Amino acid sequence: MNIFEMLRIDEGLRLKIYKDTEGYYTIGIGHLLTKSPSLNAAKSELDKAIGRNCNGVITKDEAEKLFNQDVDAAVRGILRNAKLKPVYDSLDAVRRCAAINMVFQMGETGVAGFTNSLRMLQQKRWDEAAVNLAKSRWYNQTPNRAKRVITTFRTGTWDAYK
Repeated sequence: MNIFEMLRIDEGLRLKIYKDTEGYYTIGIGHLLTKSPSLNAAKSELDKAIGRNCNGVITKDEAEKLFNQDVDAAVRGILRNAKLKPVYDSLDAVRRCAAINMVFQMGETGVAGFTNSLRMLQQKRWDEAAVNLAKSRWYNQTPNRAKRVITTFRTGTWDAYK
């Protein structure tokens, strides 16, 4: 188990443009293309990302390459963020995967309201952090996935994915 397998489970793999849980055009392993309602805008973003004229369809190799870039971008964003980096560095490797998972799904902006949860995680108050993480739009809108990520923070194991 590693961050790539974890997010592959949570995001799936689709080779044609689809809509994510929020209704936004996406492709591959959860690669968000645009929040615009325009499919043409999504197709342009896809072509820019892949470097060829795709008309909404990619290969599995292309999906896996985008995914690697997206995971790396989430990590580097955490490491450049003065609020996220100290909490991330305080965590063990399994819990760091849960942190990347959240940033992948909601971005630095979406995690901005998790300040109290982050403090509890840095304090290693795992059950309290787990309860607090569930008091969120995130948990209410994607409960099965949030439950897996929260269990990973609570236990420091891969039990929710195994």
